[PDB]
Amino acid sequence: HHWGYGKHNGPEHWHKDFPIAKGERQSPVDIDTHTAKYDPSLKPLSVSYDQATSLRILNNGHAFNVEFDDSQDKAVLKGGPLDGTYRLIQFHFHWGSLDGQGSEHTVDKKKYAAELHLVHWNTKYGDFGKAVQQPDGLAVLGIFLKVGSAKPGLQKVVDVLDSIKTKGKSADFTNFDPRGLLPESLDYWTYPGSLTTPPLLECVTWIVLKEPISVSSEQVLKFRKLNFNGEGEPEELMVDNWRPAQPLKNRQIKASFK
Ligand SMILES: N#Cc1ccc(N(Cc2ccc(OS(N)(=O)=O)cc2)n2cnnc2)cc1
Ligand SMILES: [Zn+2]
Ligand SMILES: [Zn+2]
Repeated sequence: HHWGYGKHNGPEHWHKDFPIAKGERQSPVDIDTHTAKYDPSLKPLSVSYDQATSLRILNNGHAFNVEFDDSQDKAVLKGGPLDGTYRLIQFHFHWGSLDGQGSEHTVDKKKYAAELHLVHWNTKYGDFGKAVQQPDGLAVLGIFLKVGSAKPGLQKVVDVLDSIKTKGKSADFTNFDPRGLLPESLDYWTYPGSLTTPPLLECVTWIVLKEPISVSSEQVLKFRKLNFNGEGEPEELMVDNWRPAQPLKNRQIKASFK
């Protein structure tokens, strides 16, 4: 009974295998703009992706991930609420069965069509495996996707999905520049959280951008043609792979903007 996003192995059942699911700093959360607090101490985000080296794209049964070479201090994230440098290791999306839902975080209860997660790990811990065991081991940059004009930089990603439809499938995906997935502005909200899928470790400093990126309905539609299952098996479309908003508890969401 491996976890999943189904009615019988989904988010509501996760706590049985991973007790931390009911922890003090679980993600995602709803960002209440009536209560978010502007912190003038927050520094601007520093994103250096010019040396980004993508390797491949894979369907792991939970979503599709684009993996990067994090061997050298190439693509790193710093500044903002972070101390030290964080290396980019991979990115993936979460989306819905319809345009009206799909994002994990919400803003004043508003859901977006999808959410992009760029995962980075703190270099002071040596590797990703050790970083996940620390409260400040990871930094995930969350970007909302709204349906509108097409996003040029996302087309390369969308076109290759046809060849990785089933779980276990992957393809070489070199020379992809993640800079084409970023919005114009880097204003953001931040709070201490967790991974949104099991093991649900509370090792993440969440950085959610205020400005969403626009993608065409044609682009997001291709996300919905992927499958959770492996080739030669009962077909089960990959849709609604998002976790519902969790209790904020005693946490405060800070804003880098007024
Ligand atoms: N300990 C541990 C551990 C850490 C990450 C794992 N991941 C990738 C992943 C990254 C971020 C994430 O969090 S999120 N969604 O970005 O909030 C969810 C999953 N994985 C899944 N299948 N293959 C790899 C698996 C085990
Ligand atoms: Zn108000
Ligand atoms: Zn994610």
